[PDB]
Amino acid sequence: ITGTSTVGVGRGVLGDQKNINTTYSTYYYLQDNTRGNGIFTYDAKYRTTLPGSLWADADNQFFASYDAPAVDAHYYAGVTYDYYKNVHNRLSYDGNNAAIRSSVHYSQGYNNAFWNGSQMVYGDGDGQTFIPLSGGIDVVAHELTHAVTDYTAGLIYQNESGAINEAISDIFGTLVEFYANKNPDWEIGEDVYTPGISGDSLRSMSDPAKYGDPDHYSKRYTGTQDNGGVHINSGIINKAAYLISQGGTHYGVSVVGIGRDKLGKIFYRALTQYLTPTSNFSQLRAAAVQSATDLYGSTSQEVASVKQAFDAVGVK
Ligand SMILES: [Ca+2]
Ligand SMILES: [Ca+2]
Ligand SMILES: [Ca+2]
Ligand SMILES: [Ca+2]
Ligand SMILES: [Zn+2]
Repeated sequence: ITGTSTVGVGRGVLGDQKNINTTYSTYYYLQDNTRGNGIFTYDAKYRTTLPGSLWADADNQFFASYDAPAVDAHYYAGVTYDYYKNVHNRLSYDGNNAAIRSSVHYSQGYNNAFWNGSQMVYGDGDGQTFIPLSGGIDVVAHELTHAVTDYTAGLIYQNESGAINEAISDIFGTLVEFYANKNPDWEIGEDVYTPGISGDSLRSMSDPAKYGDPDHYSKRYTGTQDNGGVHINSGIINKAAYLISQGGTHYGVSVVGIGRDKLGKIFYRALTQYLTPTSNFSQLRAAAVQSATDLYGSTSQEVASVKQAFDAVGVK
């Protein structure tokens, strides 16, 4: 909408106060004009028709319980935009400052979040498996990263390419979580998963097997559920990425860690310059090796560590 840029204040899903960029024209809207061609947050009103209504508020204060998922979807989309722009010189998900749109309060008891081809969508959860999913910065960044993938490598959402797609979203979700630097970890979704159980998460990148996901290619899932295991086999790539950054010895194979920033540079380059819609795990290894070679040189520690990490998870 046409209006003037304003700054509201509210509380997120976890009760924390934050400022949000809004737009005033009769109402205050969740429209942040400070980033690209805008970040826009919508109310789906417990229904499934999208996007719903651009979020309107009378007073620019967002402290109601109903407001909290919108506050966080809007704010964490801003953090994710900043990560891609400041760290990777990428302007929004398309590279040309496309408007970023999110809807919250999708459906009833909805234990998921997704990119629908055009926008991000967040359930409120059922209060048992999830609370409103936009409360996780890693979740928001995971969703926006699906849009980045779709505009770049275009990894098909099934089997190995789909598990790479998933892992890319978990990797960058985690790197955005570290960028914001509030309680960062290598776990996925811990802030919004299972409010009645402390210390767990939806997935772990550091130890995928803690939640039954494979940490070695020899343990990959080969069935048809979950689009051929895209949220399962992602553990093999998540573990490789964790090892590249943090190091470790895994199934007897030692990896020298190179840190998060270099992990992000290598995987961003692989995603945007080498991966294709049909890339498999072996082709990801080759893309990551080539990306590290471009950035750091063929004789570099960074190249050697990429090879060690893929060796450790059984991907040649
Ligand atoms: Ca208000
Ligand atoms: Ca965390
Ligand atoms: Ca996390
Ligand atoms: Ca929990
Ligand atoms: Zn995903």
